[PDB]
Amino acid sequence: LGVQKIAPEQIRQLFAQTSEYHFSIPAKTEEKSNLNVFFGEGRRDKRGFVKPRPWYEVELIVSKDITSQEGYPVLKSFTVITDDGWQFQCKTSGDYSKNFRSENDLKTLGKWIKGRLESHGCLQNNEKITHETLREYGNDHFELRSTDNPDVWLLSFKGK
DNA sequence: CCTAAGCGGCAATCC
DNA sequence: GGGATTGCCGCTTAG
Repeated sequence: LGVQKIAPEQIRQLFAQTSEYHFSIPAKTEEKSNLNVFFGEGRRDKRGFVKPRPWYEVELIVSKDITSQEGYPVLKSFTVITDDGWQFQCKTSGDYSKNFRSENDLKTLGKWIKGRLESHGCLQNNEKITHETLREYGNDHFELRSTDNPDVWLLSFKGK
């Protein structure tokens, strides 16, 4: 839905700048959370009827060691511009403001992260993201960088 | 009245 | 019983 494509030249100009704030967010291989929300309990109502997590539903659970650092966007909404040229809204939420998610749709961040893993042939549908998934991809961290716009961050996840 | 999931927080764990 | 951290689950609210 609310996704925008940014031209490779506007991306070059944007990513050329230096960042006041920057964080290296681990791509965790936890099995019922983070990248692998798909393999956790679904959403169950009071009558016990459950609803499977979508494949692209993800979160980046960010440790306090990082969210407590100077400049981190705690409980803010903000624009994210990816290194491969996509723009969408993300939101930090939950206790310690640990949950890094795309806003209004959890799948958007998932389509970005997983769709990237899929394209490079490191991940196929309904598969767990493991150390070897990330090792084959060539990256196990997300770069969250600031721009001179307080509400726009750069998000990177380059592979091999 | 609903249903569905965005996102807030529960709870398992380790001190 | 308490706090501190964060996987993980499902409450609550907007549609």
